[PDB]
Amino acid sequence: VRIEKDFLGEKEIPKDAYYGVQTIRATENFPITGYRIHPELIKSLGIVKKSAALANMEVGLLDKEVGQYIVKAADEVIEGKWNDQFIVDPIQGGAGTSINMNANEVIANRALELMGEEKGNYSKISPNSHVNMSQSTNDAFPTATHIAVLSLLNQLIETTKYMQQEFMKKADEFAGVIKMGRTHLQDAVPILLGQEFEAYARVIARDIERIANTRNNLYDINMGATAVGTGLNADPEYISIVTEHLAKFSGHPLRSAQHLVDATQNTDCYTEVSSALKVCMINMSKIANDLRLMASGPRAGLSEIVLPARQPGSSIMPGKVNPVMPEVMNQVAFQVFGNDLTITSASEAGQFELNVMEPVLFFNLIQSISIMTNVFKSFTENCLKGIKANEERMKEYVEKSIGIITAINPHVGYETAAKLAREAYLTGESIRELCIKYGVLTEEQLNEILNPYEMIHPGIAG
Amino acid sequence: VRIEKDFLGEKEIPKDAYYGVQTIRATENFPITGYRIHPELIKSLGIVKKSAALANMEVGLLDKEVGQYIVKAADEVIEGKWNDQFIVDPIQGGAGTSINMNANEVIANRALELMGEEKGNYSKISPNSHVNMSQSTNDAFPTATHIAVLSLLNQLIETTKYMQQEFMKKADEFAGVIKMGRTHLQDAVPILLGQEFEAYARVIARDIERIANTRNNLYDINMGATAVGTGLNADPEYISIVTEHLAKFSGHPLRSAQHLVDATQNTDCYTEVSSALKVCMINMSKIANDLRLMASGPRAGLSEIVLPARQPGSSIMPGKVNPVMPEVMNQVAFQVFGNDLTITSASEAGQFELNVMEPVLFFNLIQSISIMTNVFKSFTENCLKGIKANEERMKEYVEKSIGIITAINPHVGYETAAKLAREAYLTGESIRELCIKYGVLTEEQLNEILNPYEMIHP
Amino acid sequence: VRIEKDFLGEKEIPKDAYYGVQTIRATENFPITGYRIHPELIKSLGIVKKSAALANMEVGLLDKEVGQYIVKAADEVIEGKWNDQFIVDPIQGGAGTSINMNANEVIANRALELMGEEKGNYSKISPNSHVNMSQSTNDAFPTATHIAVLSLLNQLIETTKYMQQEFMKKADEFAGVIKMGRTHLQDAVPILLGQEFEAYARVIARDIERIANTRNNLYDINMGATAVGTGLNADPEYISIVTEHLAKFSGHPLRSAQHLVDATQNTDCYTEVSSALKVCMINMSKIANDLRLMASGPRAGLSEIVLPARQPGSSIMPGKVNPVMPEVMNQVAFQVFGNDLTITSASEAGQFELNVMEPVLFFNLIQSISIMTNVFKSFTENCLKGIKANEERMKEYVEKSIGIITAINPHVGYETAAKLAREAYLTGESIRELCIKYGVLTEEQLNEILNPYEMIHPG
Amino acid sequence: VRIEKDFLGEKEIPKDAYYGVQTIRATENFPITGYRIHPELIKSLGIVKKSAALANMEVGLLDKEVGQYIVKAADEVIEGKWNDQFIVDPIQGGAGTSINMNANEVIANRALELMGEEKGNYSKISPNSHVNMSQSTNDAFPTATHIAVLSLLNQLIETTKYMQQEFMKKADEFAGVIKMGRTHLQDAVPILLGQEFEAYARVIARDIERIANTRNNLYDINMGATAVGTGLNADPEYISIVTEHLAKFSGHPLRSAQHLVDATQNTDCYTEVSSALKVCMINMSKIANDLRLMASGPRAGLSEIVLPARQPGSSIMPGKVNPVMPEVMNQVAFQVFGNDLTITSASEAGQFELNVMEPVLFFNLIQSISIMTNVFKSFTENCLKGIKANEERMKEYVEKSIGIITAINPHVGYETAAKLAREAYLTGESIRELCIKYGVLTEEQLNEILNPYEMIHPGIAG
Ligand SMILES: N[C@@H](CC(=O)O)C(=O)O
Ligand SMILES: [Ca+2]
Ligand SMILES: [Ca+2]
Repeated sequence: VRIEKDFLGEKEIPKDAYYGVQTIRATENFPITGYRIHPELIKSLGIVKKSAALANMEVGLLDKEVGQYIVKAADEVIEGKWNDQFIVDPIQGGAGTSINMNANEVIANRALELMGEEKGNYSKISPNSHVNMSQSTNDAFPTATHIAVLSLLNQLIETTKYMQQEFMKKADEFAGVIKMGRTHLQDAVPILLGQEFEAYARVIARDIERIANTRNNLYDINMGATAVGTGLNADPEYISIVTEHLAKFSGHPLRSAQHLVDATQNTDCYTEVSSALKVCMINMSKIANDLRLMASGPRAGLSEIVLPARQPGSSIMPGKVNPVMPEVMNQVAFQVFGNDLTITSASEAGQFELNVMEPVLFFNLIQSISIMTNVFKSFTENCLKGIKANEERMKEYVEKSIGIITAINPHVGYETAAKLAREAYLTGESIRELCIKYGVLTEEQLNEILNPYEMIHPGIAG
Repeated sequence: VRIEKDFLGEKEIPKDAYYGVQTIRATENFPITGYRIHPELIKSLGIVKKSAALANMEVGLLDKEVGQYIVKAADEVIEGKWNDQFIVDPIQGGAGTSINMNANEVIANRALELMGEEKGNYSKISPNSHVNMSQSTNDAFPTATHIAVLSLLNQLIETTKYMQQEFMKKADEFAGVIKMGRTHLQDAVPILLGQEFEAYARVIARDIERIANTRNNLYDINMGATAVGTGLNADPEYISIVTEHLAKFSGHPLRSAQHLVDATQNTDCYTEVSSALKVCMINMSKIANDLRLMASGPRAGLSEIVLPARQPGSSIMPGKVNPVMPEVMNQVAFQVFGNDLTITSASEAGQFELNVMEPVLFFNLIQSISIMTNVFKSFTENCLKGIKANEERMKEYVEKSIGIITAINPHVGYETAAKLAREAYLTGESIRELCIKYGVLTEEQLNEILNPYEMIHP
Repeated sequence: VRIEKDFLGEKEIPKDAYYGVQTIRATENFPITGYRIHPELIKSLGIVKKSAALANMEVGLLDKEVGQYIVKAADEVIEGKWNDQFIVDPIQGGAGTSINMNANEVIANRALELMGEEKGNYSKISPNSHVNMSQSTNDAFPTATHIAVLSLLNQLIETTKYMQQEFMKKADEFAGVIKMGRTHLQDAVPILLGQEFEAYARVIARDIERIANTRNNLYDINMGATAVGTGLNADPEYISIVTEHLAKFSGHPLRSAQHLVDATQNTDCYTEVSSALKVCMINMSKIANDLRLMASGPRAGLSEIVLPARQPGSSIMPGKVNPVMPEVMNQVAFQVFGNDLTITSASEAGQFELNVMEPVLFFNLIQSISIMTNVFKSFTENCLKGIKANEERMKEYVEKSIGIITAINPHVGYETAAKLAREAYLTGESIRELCIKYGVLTEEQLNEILNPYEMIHPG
Repeated sequence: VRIEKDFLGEKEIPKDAYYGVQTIRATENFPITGYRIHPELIKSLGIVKKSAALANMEVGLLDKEVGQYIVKAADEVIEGKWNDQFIVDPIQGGAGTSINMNANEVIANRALELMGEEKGNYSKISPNSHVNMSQSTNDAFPTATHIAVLSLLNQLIETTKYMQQEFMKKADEFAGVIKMGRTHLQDAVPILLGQEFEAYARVIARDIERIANTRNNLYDINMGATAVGTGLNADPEYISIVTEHLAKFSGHPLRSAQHLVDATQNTDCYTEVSSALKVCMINMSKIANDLRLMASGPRAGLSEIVLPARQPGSSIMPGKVNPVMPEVMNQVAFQVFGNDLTITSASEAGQFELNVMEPVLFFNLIQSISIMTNVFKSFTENCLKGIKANEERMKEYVEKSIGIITAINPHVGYETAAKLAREAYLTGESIRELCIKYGVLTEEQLNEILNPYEMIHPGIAG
């Protein structure tokens, strides 16, 4: 063990620990969810602390001898070698101070270990004085979050792109598959299954566009703002140097916000992302709702498509296969919706120079990106690639519908077309049967008029 | 045209009008929605103003000669005679102050007209000094709201009880109608259409209970609170008497809240009501969603039930009958959900002694109650009562299903039961026909195992 | 008092009414809010019908003698001459069918009267056969809504730009007004009032940017899609013409969507507009919360700014000036939040080829735009432009604060700073006086260090 | 390593693991959040499994040799020996089948071990045939949830009660502490600080009542419903016995639902709970907001109250004391708001005989209860108990206010009071001074009129 003194007393800390009293105190204050910060935030925090230490040495404010061990220690953090050391709740008071301090202590303590000194020897390397030099909670924390969110978003985009491409392949596969379109859930007129799947592919391409556009406002960073955005006693050179580093290491084209009070007190950039992610899930949920309807059956549903069986569906009926993959998509949607409200509430709660509610906001926005990425990947691997169409059954729906009379009409004139439809609806005979029965059209004439393609695309009938 | 002057200058009030300059300024400040306060709120404002006058006269604060006409004028407001004079926007700043003054001005000017004086002569009858005597915005305004919400709630309750009884009628009507149950939208085991409709009746019964129970907290009013809850300078007798009058004239069992500061600054009683409304609409929405699935077709859908046609259809497209009635239920549900968020955000916005965000809160609360009352009524009279079942289509689903097999499962044993299940998926044939030819159970045993009452009860 | 027979029986339509039984039926079916659709939507419906009449005539589908009057009648609808005649509820089932038919019936009957026949003679001019020719509910309705939203949106942008400029004018006005920054509602370091205001103007600048970019997806219309987006029996030339007519008479650069089925069944374009509106109101509500705090008092509060009085206050309680304008701002913000959830649930509700929940979504979308426009306008003219500062008050928050030691810190070393702050917090003595007390800095140097600009900019 | 089997194929499974093929499949299908279901749900599933086994033996449906061991294995789940073994994501497709099978497999495998048989040997103890006998996912899963929710709800109520009473103590401690009331954030008339705190106590007490009242509907369980609520094949003796065991081991007054179809397909009882949780956090958030304002300062805020410091401040900023405890309450409030929307959305998506969105729902409902319990406890312990009043500073606010003229008014007549009020406002002088300077009341007369109690309570002037 080891001891450290705080304004609240002393704490017995395990020797193997790299956190200190501040982190433990945050543990006592906020035992809220029992979760830890997402590893991408940890890696981002490492980047910030590596960038600050580096920039600080260059302008001679941090001693070159101790700064090198801070850098080396930050790199290990960036590698994810110290994730277990980050113990503070993502839902916490103090506006991210504990998260920042958690990084500061773990970085100072590894830096100390690497130069043969002892953990807790803060007179030599200080979590506050060296590791946190030139920076405030209110710049280090948000900056880390922009990096983390950006990195996570790029991922989402790649995975959403792959899913959208796979939606496009099914449209090609189903390009010629004819079915009944439905409106109000009531039979309408012929549609192609491939047109429904292209419709899914296009809304997603659009989702990809909106999500990507939200990265721009995240690129503006507030490093060098000090407490309130005024940059009081900040060195303009530290600023331009630390941003240049942060951009390189993170691999994002970060820019230093033009007005740092603006970048320090406003949280619109975050609500922008959530909104785009919400719109996306809305569309995904709807698509998932269609897939579950098309897979309904096997006998008292619609049975248009077959989903790859992904686990036994019933614990007392060995047979039936539920659409579990689309089901989990729906549940992620409802999650993202709920997260969006929490983010909306947190953003509006900002006061004067700081929004103290960012911890809960950042936990929800990170959660949404991650869980969307996750279901997206899983759903495309385990469902979307293997979806198969029941072409024969969907064809039978077409031959038996009243809707085909819409393609037949212009060839037969309005009066008789309506009498054929009325007769077919009431007797349960197909329109074809009646057209041939009353000698109104031939078997050959109807075969050309009921062409799957001409029925589902514009064009003058004659 | 007449002249009233203001700390912002002169405004001309049309001679036909009973509002004064204060109300006009409200208009210019808050031209937000173009809507006007609910007629039930107007009545309630009247009740509040009449109860107040009567108390102030009894306790000798209001001159008996002027108060007599104030009461008379307030009574006309209660009676709906002056609805068009209430012109301020339900979405407004000033924490309802404009609403209060709108009632005050109208009642002042009508009282003056009644005693042969000139409208606008606030020397003789003042909107603040008389009509608002012993009152604050912060008691009169929430008190009328409590009264109005309560009255609207009781009307919702009666409408919902009626609707619930019409569901339970349909449950009895479909008591013996067998159909295939669906979980995950995947065929399960048989169920009775009447059983689903009982499920509906029962969930609604629970909604009625939840809704009615939210009334109790509204019965506590803050009349007499003055600005914050302290009641500075108020007569304890004025408080005692005005509460009595408020209950008598409103027909609600109102109670003077036990801690006036609590009643003046907290707004939990409205969120409690909105929550119960929201829960009800969730259930309603789910039910409407089902209704629309059951009516889907007539060839490429489930076609289990028929809903009365409420659209003119198409003469080219017979059989297409859109479920417009459940559709409107869904959209009301979606509004209520939204209304509830607005109510929540407005409630959390309270600060110290007053929650000034009440004007938007109340407008949304009132909207919710009102719009559910209206769909509940229209849905009931134009859809629910007339729903018919397609018995053959449904019976046909049972006979041609695999699910039928868990019902004749320990009559043949598990031996040739998986032979009867792994072949019934293969051949695409019914299980009734695979029992009369194999010989494991003959016609007479299949006759009662597949009874519309046998396989749907433990 | 005319008579019209419905598949449900005879209804008596008033002498001077231009609607018909179909509209009346919607009235019976859906007496939900007692509201009417927005006039811009009425105007946009008229544009849809006028464009359709012109295309149908050119393409040879509509008789030109009859069509000539349909156009005339539609123009009157556009000029807003028949807003009274649009009586259906914006919360309605049937996926906008009755809104469409309300337009169809009004235009038919007014066309009839223009050509001197009796209203209701739908053998001559049919709401269905003529006024709704080559159209479905499922393309005419959305296209009207797209045009209506876009017009309203352009007003909102114009209004928001104005408000944003007035914020920027206030930032320049206050550019030299020193005050104490607060984080966690706790005294922090000094900040200019002008800087806070610049932060309001820039967030609104971004809101405008966001809101404006949402117009693009709305430009893609589905006119010609017919029932499901297949365009079954549709003449491509009709589709092509009607689109170009819609762009011209609406003022928007409308384009025929690339995939009509997609355009017919997806609703992402509306939630996109909603989301951007919601984000704007979050920022506006936050700003109004600050204004209300800044104006608190006048004795037991922050009392940093004076808002123009807008509510009459009592002679007996002067000083009490309630910030009603930011208050209304806050409530429109709350309104928009809930509208946005309604919009989300409506959109998620879509099934297969059509989302039937659009009326409640469109009602909500239009409300949001409409109430934002009106509250921005009133707030700008009745609060923002007339804001004043209490310079002296804020100036002495700074002088009397501990926070100011941050500006002094690197000039006197960290250790002396902490000794000075400690005495400051103990005795109440100003940090300025303490430095002179101990001769650690001269009056000269305090004037250079505690300079308003010097404390609030990098260095 | 080991090899297992189900209706879809084979999987490899670690030898030390107690879960099986069906669980491991779910981990592949739903790698969504990386969270695990709540301890209390694991406990409750054990109660379901133990009760059903006991009921199956007494009916002569389950072999007593094998059944004896299932019970013993189930008790160890109840004691929490095997939590590490429940690995399925709380956000999952299949409507809880995975959570149900996770328990079924863990219990079967441990039951085998106990009787000296091999793990995975389902020929001897089947997770489907033995452990899940007579029950479905669609009763076992929601029944374990009702029980779990009830036990967490009882704990919350208890903690909330404790909090409320601490607020009541504060109200008493501050009963005579005079301050200025504010409406619109503008100065109004005097109020007692304790009158405010009492108003906080009373809204919480109503919250307790609401939350507690949501329990009634959760007492009705659907055990014996099989797949759809029809109790197909299920034996009336079993239902009666199992219902009786569930109540005894759960400690709750559980009842068999009157209409099992209703209880199987309806979800109102969960949204009812969520709603009560939301209303509460609305109130809690407001109180927190008032607290953070009251704590504002120390020189440019309101400085009405002092919160126990829970955060080390720098020696450069003494007196800056961030209200970290109320801040976390606010963020928990926003979390709960979001969770309620997720819950509304999931409950709405029910279809026919089952709502398959229960997993995301249940996860958010358990999250809301738990995180409220946790902040409530921490907040009272690390903030509420230690709040002190700035009596002096608040008295000064009262004396320098304009609103005291409302008390003085009746003793003076309207017009003299008005004049004094206006002159006090414009000159910045105290109403008290102007009263003497002009001789409208004496020093002693004013001390009578400005009595802290008589100003903040109803009563005629004289
Ligand atoms: N959730 C399954 C039942 C089960 O797994 O026991 C179904 O309803 O299909
Ligand atoms: Ca029938
Ligand atoms: Ca000035």
